[PDB]
Amino acid sequence: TLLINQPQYAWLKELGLREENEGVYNGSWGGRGEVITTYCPANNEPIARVRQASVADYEETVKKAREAWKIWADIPAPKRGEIVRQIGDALREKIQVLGSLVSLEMGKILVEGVGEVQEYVDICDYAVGLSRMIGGPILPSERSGHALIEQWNPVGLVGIITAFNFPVAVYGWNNAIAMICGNVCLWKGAPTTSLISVAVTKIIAKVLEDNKLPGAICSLTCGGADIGTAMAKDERVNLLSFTGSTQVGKQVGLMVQERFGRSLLELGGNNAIIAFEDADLSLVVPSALFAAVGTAGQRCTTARRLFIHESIHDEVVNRLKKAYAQIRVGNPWDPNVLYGPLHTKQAVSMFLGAVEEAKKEGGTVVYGGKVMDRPGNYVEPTIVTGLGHDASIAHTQTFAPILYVFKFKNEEEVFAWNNEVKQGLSSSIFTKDLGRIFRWLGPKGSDCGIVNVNIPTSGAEIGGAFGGEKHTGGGRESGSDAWKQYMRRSTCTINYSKDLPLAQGIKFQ
Amino acid sequence: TLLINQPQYAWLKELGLREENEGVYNGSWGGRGEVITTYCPANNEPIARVRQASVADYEETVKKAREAWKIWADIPAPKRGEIVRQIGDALREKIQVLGSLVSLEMGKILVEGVGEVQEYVDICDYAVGLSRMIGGPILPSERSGHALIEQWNPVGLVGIITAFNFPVAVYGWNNAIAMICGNVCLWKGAPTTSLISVAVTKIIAKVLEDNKLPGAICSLTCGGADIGTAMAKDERVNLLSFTGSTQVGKQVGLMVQERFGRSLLELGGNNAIIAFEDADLSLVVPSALFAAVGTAGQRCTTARRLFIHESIHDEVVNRLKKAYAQIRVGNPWDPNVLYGPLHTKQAVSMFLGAVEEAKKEGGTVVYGGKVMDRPGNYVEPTIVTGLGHDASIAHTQTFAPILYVFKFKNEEEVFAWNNEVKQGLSSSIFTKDLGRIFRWLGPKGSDCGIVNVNIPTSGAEIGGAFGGEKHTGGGRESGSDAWKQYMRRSTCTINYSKDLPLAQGIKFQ
Amino acid sequence: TLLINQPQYAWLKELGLREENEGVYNGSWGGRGEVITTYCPANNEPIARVRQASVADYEETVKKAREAWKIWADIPAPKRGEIVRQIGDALREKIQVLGSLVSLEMGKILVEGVGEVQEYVDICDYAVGLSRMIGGPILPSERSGHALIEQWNPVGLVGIITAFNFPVAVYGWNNAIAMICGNVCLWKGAPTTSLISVAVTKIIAKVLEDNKLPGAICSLTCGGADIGTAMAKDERVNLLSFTGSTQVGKQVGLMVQERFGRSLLELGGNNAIIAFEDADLSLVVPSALFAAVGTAGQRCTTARRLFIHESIHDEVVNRLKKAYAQIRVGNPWDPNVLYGPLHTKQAVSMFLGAVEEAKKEGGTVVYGGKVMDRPGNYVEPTIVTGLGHDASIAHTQTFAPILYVFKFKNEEEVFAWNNEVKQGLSSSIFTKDLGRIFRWLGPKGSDCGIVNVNIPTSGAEIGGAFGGEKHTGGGRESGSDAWKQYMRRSTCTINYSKDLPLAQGIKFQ
Amino acid sequence: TLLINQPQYAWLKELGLREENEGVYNGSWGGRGEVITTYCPANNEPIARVRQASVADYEETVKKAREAWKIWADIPAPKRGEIVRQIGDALREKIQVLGSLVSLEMGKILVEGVGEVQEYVDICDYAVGLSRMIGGPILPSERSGHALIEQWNPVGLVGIITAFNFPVAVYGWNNAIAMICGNVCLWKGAPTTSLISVAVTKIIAKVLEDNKLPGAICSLTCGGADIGTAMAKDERVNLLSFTGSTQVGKQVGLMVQERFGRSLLELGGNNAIIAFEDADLSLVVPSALFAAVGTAGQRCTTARRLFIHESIHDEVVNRLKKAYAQIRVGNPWDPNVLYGPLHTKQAVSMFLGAVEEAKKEGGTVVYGGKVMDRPGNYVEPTIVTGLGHDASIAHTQTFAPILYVFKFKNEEEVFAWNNEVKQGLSSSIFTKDLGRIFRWLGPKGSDCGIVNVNIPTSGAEIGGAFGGEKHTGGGRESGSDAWKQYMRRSTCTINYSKDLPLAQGIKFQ
Ligand SMILES: [Cl-]
Ligand SMILES: [Cl-]
Ligand SMILES: [Cl-]
Ligand SMILES: [Cl-]
Repeated sequence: TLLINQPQYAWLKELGLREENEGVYNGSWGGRGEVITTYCPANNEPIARVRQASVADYEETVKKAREAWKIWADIPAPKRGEIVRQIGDALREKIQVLGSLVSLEMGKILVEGVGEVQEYVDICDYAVGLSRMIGGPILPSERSGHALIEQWNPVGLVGIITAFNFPVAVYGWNNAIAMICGNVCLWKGAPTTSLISVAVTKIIAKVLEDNKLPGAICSLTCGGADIGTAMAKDERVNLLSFTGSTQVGKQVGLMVQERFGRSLLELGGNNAIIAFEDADLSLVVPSALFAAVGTAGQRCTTARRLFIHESIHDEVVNRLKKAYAQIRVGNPWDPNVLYGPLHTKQAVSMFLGAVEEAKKEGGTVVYGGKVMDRPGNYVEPTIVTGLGHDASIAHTQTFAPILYVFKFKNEEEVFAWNNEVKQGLSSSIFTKDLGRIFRWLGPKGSDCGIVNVNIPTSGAEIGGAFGGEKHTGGGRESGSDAWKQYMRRSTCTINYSKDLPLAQGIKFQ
Repeated sequence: TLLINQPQYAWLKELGLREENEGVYNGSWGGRGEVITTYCPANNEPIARVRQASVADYEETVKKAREAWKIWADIPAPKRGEIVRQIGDALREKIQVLGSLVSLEMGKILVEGVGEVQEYVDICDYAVGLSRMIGGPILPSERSGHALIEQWNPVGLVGIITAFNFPVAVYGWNNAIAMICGNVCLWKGAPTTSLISVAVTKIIAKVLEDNKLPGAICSLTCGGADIGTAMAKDERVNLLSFTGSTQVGKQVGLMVQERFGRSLLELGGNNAIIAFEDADLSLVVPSALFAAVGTAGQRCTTARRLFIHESIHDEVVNRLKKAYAQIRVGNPWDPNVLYGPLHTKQAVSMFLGAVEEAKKEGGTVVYGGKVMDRPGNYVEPTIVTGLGHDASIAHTQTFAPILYVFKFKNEEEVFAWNNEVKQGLSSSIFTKDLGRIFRWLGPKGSDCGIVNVNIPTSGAEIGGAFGGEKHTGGGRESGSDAWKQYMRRSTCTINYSKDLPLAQGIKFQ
Repeated sequence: TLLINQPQYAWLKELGLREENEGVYNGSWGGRGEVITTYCPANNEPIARVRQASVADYEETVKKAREAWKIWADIPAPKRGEIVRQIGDALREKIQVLGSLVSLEMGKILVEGVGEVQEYVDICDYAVGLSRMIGGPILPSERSGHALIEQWNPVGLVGIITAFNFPVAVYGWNNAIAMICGNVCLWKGAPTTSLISVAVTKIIAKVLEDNKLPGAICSLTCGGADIGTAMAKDERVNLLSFTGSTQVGKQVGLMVQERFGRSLLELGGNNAIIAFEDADLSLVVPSALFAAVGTAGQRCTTARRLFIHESIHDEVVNRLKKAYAQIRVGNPWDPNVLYGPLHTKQAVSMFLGAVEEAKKEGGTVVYGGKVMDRPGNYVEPTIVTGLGHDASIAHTQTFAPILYVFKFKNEEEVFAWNNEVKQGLSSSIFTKDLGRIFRWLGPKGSDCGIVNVNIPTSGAEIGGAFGGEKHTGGGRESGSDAWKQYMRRSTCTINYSKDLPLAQGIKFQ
Repeated sequence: TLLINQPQYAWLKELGLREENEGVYNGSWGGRGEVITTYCPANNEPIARVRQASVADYEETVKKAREAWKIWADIPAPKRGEIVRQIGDALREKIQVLGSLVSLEMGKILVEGVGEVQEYVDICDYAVGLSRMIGGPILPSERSGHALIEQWNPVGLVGIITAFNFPVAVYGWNNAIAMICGNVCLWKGAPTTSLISVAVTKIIAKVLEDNKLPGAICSLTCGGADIGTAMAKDERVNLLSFTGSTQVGKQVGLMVQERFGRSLLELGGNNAIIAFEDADLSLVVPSALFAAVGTAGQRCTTARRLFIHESIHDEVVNRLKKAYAQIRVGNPWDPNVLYGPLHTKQAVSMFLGAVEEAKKEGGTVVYGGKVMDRPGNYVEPTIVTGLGHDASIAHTQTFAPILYVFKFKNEEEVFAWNNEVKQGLSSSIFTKDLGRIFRWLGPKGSDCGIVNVNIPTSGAEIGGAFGGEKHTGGGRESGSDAWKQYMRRSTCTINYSKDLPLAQGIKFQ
């Protein structure tokens, strides 16, 4: 009855998964909390069970994590980098079966499941070199006989709360950077990707244990809102990296600020692609299709708003319709499929609610709009035209493959329309105009954290910092100097001279 | 009756100050809120009056600032730097009278009032060069035919709330950096230093007007908590830099987080000096005195906790008492005075309460402890021995010259005691031991933002970032890459190739 | 008979110039070498006289500068920056008269003479902030208990040899950076700009004297090749910055390399403008004209080669001919003048020789080509068509306003033709094509140190490093991390632990 | 007769070595030059043969490397990093056999031979992250509508000449950095380590072939002075990295300068350890011993001058003598052996010549001084006292384990004595004094490129730049921004606005 008990899914055992799995790791495996069963969204069947963290589990894990930090922080950063290099290799060894698990439990297609693991592998190899580079400048003091140095030190315990839609890579970004920076980590993944969290944690735990290091360096406490709220309120959690909905991130941001902790927020996106009249349409059409329907439209960076200049709107919409019709639907592990199921049955219903609401606001469904007549959580990728850019349904993030299409005329208004929504994650223009490109990158251009040209709103690489502005929450992950959010800066002045301050007419001995 | 009407203080008119001054600037001068009279803390005489901002004044100023930003953001950064260079020159022109006004209205001694203006001048000169340097890296994309650029753009309107104790330098740090970064500024200074705020704004306004720039680039709205709260809640204020008490700053941080704004918080300090057995006592004793009694103990970085190794505790305390007896107290503008009044009568009351509480918690006043019987807000610089390091009064920041002295035996405990309070601004050890110094700078060392060796807790220059950790709020001002808090990062990918994404079995047109 | 003795030129006295001037400064003024008279290239009249450095004067000066270095290197970098800041202010105060002297003695037009002084003013303002930033990273050692620091220290004495065409700015670039980096400077300018060198040195001297610093920090030894060769061979000259011809610079590089010294070489350019078919012609023609005839074609960055796509070649040449006819020629101090004389009569002879050789190799003079019939060194700006891109006369740098125009068809060949010359300083393409622009900036694009797009070859500002590749010598001046050429890097490891290396079975004590 | 034919050395075959080996690789293997036989310095026995490069071999290989560059430079740097990551793994798999070959052919002890391979492995893992970081800033232009970006591009062909004493790591440092920077490499190793150069090249060649890349990206032309001179004179060799004697490097540097090429010179060292009176003698003695006799005193960073304060001179020499007597001598591959043979028979004669000359100059041999009566090139590690610090024998770099010991009294003279030699590679002081340490790191301290405190002159790590000053040639390898030497900087201004230059009263159309 459980997928893991059927011979067809015996590969799950290669990740150390059993029918019932421990969802707490702190050097020891356990879990006295509520038992949840996660389901395969492609067939609505249960996969296996995870025993989540009780309050006592969480309490003991923080204490073990903070004790482990005393050991971990004393390990020189390049040697911490060597640990992270071995994690990358351990992910490389399991990339296919781990990616299959992402496809099975979360529901994205196999290439994206493996691709998500590869992103973690890449950030590991990146972090290895970074582990020899993090630090600050030695600066020229204005004072004779004084040295002035900017030091960076770990903040301590980094709590990491992640979402269902990227159940490996977001944690991996946070883990690899926090680790080389000398922090310990506590992970609370999405409950519906609990098997993924356990499996990832098993791979990391082995590297840590094989190197005679305390496992609490990369702790796991599977749970839901209760555990995440505990982390948000916990003074022992020095940095809380949160990836999830804007609604919850706001509450997490407030709870962390209330205690003068640190938060790193990666919240919703409502991402726009803008196509100008001079754009290469043979580039626009595939870029739009893949940015809209990739991962069944459940990416933070999924394209939700497509603005097309009036002169090319009908052509681009028509070319998208003909292209949508060829999107191959099926099981996410079959390599022929580009499009899998939504993550939950609730999401299917929410998809239908949004299509209906779009119709109520005057939009026309020119393609899709319906649930597919097959098992699982499959819906048609959908294109809605005729809404005004200020339509209410278009200002909501719905994790469904619905692309709202708008007309525009001039550059200034459509830049403003890109910027008018509350999120500020990703954005793209398609144009050949040199001045427009640099204006888009400038202070009167895109207000988002990811600002792309002739490439869609999706697919960012690790070399750059990843994150958004406005209600997207402002945190950054992965590249550039994002590592500084995982460390505390100190400005340090060393007086090494024999000089004595001026007496100022006080007679000292 | 007003000091500015007496011929003795005619130098005040050199700052353009009159009997009643407008406390709103946005290109025009005004102020329809309550008229405030500010008093000289050395003799309680009224200096002059300021008409503060009403709600409508605030509203118009924000709109005018944001209109001005549209112009200011288009001016190339080095040219904005040129503007900041002229601000520095205009301050140099008035440095003596302006520093005299700081001594008169705030009450710190003349050399510090002048020095605070110099600090603003210096950050201006620093910002000139920085205006040709701000930016991010061009990074090697992993994709052929793609450029990968990290861009920085202004956040927009920078609200700056400052405190009484540095009524020039804190604003200046924020202003010079925010300006070269392309932001407009709105200043709400402390009500009791309103004349300083007006006099500084008159200097800047002239520079802006002479350069045919809208004055709202450096707007002023004098007011109290009501205006400060309006700024924290105002979505048009993209960054709120708040310098003040931890209690108010916590609410400021929460209100800004509530609306997904940005805050830069510079809050309380509870700064410790630690003297080890190998310390050069001829360095310890004067460093401790000046760090404790400087600015009448009213710096954020004032030394409030003195840990002395048991072997040298009595000697250092005795030598400290004998040096305290030689502190020259008087009017802060008089040439040989080292110690002036507290800023307000409420501060005198807070001083008396803290001294009372210290006795109730088991402390002994071995020097000072009393209000001085003279005109003005003068209190004796005070030394308290015998409290436990965890006494509650020692864990509170009181903006009064009270130095709590402790014994210690070993390095590990005293580092933990440095770190055990909620504040985390500045810290200092005095020792000759090389290993101890670098442990102090390391992950098990001081948890503060300023970590000093053989120099007191007020050693900081503009080249380094200024700010603290934990309840000090986490913001940084002035040097290093502190400028990044005033800008928004974007990770920009430009596909410049003619390449078309992979079909993935869809036949495009 | 000397211009400085005529009442119309009495403004020369505002620079401290007299009928006979000392050309050696090392704290005191002197000069026992040959007396040189410099002449005005607009009318060949003598201006004033300068007593150049004898060899003994050179010996005395190097010794005084090196003693002064002991003082200067102990001054904190930001305080050195403060000195450089006052130098900027001192130049700002004399900008008009000094700019007029540049126009008078060197012969460039007044607006460019004034602008050249402004460049020195600007690098001063830039260096002030840089003086608080120079340094290296603190790196995380792989060894426990070890610190790893990259330090930068002055090299000592920076010899600066400059050329006639930028007799202020090149020295100023080298001076301001070397100074904040803790070096002393010894300047040997071009003999034909000796008055300018004295005037600049008099301005710097007063600042050093007013700040009680040894004047030898900015030493001057006016002389010709003999003094320059001693500097190249002098082991006491730790860094030799040389700006001049490739022929001399090659010998300078070899002499400095022979003694394992450091050289900074800024040699010839043979700079190309390339206009593609899609270029904005209303942008091309003015940019080309001004880049070719600016400073009478005597800039290191002067456009000497103009490649035009076949489809627009004839049109652009015709529009360039029609625009050249409007070039206003006259005395460089006269208002409204765009074009002055060549610097020397030898340059007149070199111009005519190049024009004749161009015809002898098959070129057609389509505009200009002749000496002007008027006093001074006036030649007509010249455009030559019909030569092959590899014509020998076109591959020589002749500091004369002769523009060689070529046809091209394809991007690859014309990129190759940009790169085929021995020099490698500046280069420019005019185009709208996004892919072409980034290829131009890429590894298969321009091989030059300055690579510009839709702006001519003289588009340089101080924020970036300035210099070229190949036979241009490879040095960089002014911006970016160019300061590192004036400093020596050290990689410093501090073991602060009590740890003792492994005995390796040796019985120690 | 050949060691490779004896069964004990059958492990050599795991590196692809046979009795006679090809020493030219450019995608194909060959060698038409003279066949060289390399000998084991531990027993003077021949190991195997390598066919070196003829002139035609060199010509063909350069042409093939320059063709391969066209492909390699078009590969995005992070993908180039992926190749270098695989080189690191391929080295890891063969680390034992390769390290053993270093011991066999070069003669250092096994743990150091293995350690040299690890340094290559580590720079690879480092470069993987660095390959996502190399680049320059985008800078704020002073011109509206202009972008200012600093680009870095490969120089092209990086010629790499290495020496016998570090036959793997130096090439590896240059190779890994040059590769991620987009250059191709041509390697000419030391003739007497030809088998090592072949073995390393076979490992890289397989990685390149398995990745379907042209093998000439990492070309090899084994040879002696003739090939090296050809590389120094070859304009197709864009950068020549030369590691070797000062005598040869000076000539190489001049040849490269003659053609306006780029050189990176890593030449002789004459490195000093200075022990002050307050030094931890239990730290001084082992550190000195290992730095003098490690690698039989054949490191570039070997300690050759030991300055000891007169108060502890006699004690330190005695403890060093008693410790030298316990050095375990034997075959370098034998476990627990700390001291092996000199590299050649010529080195034995040089050692003897140096000892006699040291005695001739008044030095007293207090330990060693004689050849060991055993097979191989074994000489006793030697300590010489009684010389003046400026003794001629002490100012020569002799690649022999001779430690010259001097007395001193004061810090200033001994810092001056450190700096008085022509080399400037490594240096160490041993002291506890805080002020002295920072004076040592400062402008009046060590003039060397490596400046150490409480550790010997050896043991550089990957994170920092490695190299020296003065006659050491000035090049840097490995860490920090040393990668910039393998690339060319361009300062790029893009005008993206529709603005037209100022007419300046010319009537364009
Ligand atoms: Cl005392
Ligand atoms: Cl299509
Ligand atoms: Cl010993
Ligand atoms: Cl025209």
